Amino acid sequence: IPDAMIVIDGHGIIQLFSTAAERLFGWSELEAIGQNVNILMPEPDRSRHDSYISRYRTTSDPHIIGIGRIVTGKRRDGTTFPMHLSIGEMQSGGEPYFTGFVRDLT
Amino acid sequence: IPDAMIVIDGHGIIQLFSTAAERLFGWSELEAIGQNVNILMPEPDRSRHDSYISRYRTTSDPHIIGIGRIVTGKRRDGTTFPMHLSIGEMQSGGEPYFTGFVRDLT
Amino acid sequence: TIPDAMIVIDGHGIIQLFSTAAERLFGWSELEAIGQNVNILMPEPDRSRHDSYISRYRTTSDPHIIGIGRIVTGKRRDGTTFPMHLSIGEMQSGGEPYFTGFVRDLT
Amino acid sequence: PDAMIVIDGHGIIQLFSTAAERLFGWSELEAIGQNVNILMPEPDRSRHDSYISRYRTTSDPHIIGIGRIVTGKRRDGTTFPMHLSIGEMQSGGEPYFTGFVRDLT
Ligand code: HEM
Ligand code: HEM
Ligand code: HEM
Ligand code: HEM
Ligand SMILES: [Cl-]
Ligand SMILES: [Cl-]
Ligand code: NA
Repeated sequence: IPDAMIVIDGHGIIQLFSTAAERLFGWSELEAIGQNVNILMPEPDRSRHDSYISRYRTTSDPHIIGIGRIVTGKRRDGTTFPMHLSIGEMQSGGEPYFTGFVRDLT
Repeated sequence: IPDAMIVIDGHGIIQLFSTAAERLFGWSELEAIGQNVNILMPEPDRSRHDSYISRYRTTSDPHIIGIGRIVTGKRRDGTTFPMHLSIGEMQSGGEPYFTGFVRDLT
Repeated sequence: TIPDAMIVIDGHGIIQLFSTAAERLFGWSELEAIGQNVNILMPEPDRSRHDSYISRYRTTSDPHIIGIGRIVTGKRRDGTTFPMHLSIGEMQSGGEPYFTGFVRDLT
Repeated sequence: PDAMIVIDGHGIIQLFSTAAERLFGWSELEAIGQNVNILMPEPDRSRHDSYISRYRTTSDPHIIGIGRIVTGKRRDGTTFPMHLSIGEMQSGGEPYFTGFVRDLT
């Protein structure tokens, strides 16, 4: 049943990668944790994603947080697929984390 | 940064339940989803938790969101344990969800 | 009456207890506040001097705020400040002094 | 984390810490507004009001600043040994008493 869930820290590093995220993206949770979230997308988003997070931390002007967007994901096997993305922010131990929920559109 | 994560909707219904949550509380994600998150807690919190959610949706005045709190959790086998909670708020598909990080303090 | 935001420190300003209402007011959970100096809860230069306030009190026994209370400026985890009324008590446990603080948010 | 209770100076519970709830079995909301004498067996239970009143008149302490091992009572009625430390503080010209409870079990 459930959609894929990914948590990142304030610098884009994967901290949690749900069971449905493993099935969808192909990475095991252990492989995904400690990698930049930018591994889960094609170019050009892959190269720009660090700047997207940094721009948000500086300005607190959201573009997908609380808004959602249809984007293209990339699996461990290199294939791409359309997906809808919802993102949230929270604080834990005084530091920011971002929660993403991924609906596989295919 | 704890590995146990739970996501609820705006009525306290479990939407996602991470593998570490499963081990800690003793409920599988498949069983957990669709149940109120209050199954994971002892009284008196159990019977009041819906009112805490509704109160927050009314006031927007967090008691735990962005602050954190040590509370008592209850496992499926009825045993209780100290845990720290970090809760965040997010929106997906136009509705609120709450993201909870659970740190077992046993 | 008395406030529900209560803080207990030892004789060196280290937080020992941090009540639920104090967590909400200051934005720190007890897990992180306990073991830190109470001076984390105040702006400068009070923060840098608060240890001296306590230690000089323990040597002189001349109270300023104890038993009287005072409106002071507090500071939250997120760095925002706010006026607050502070009531302080002193007690002994196991031959060591502790101080009990009750905080009223005046925002 | 240790059990703390604050009374007014008729013995009514004002604050009841999380460790206090775990120890005595009363929720904070239940405890607040009850006389602290609920937390002890007889004969102390029936006499505790007089002890506070006697302190307020005489200012002669017996446990304040001194401490004592006494017997406490849980909500479920069971008794247990505990060490108590008590302090006084004022606000509004009215005393409040702060109690720290060590469960000796
Ligand atoms: C895997 C496919 C993903 C793609 C293609 C993607 C793409 C993008 C894009 C295009 C933006 C900038 C939006 C704009 O400027 O219009 C952005 C921002 C951001 N993304 Fe992602 N992202 C993906 C996954 C994630 C995940 C899983 C998370 C968190 C777990 C995340 C966190 C963020 C954050 C925190 C921002 C800054 C906040 C904002 O601008 O609203 N991203 N992303
Ligand atoms: C399982 C053990 C849990 C316990 C004992 C518990 C207890 C509480 C308490 C006591 C409050 C109110 C604070 C107060 O009135 O002083 C509260 C509020 C709330 N809880 Fe929980 N909770 C638990 C788990 C969760 C989880 C896992 C989530 C979300 C995934 C959650 C979501 C919320 C929300 C949204 C509020 C209101 C927001 C706020 O006041 O900051 N709870 N909870
Ligand atoms: C967080 C905001 C606080 C501020 C801005 C603050 C400020 C001060 C100041 C300015 C003094 C010296 C008073 C003077 O000499 O005129 C003082 C003394 C003192 N404070 Fe604090 N304080 C704070 C919190 C606390 C808390 C929560 C406690 C105890 C739980 C505490 C315990 C003491 C003690 C024991 C003294 C010396 C006793 C006395 O002067 O009567 N303080 N504080
Ligand atoms: C729950 C178990 C408790 C027991 C068995 C107990 C027992 C006693 C006894 C025997 C005395 C008289 C001392 C004497 O005459 O030698 C006394 C006095 C007193 N108690 Fe308690 N007490 C308990 C809890 C508390 C708590 C939790 C507080 C405050 C938060 C408190 C506040 C006082 C005060 C203010 C006095 C008078 C002050 C003094 O004589 O030092 N008591 N108590
Ligand atoms: Cl003592
Ligand atoms: Cl002792
Ligand atoms: Na009550």
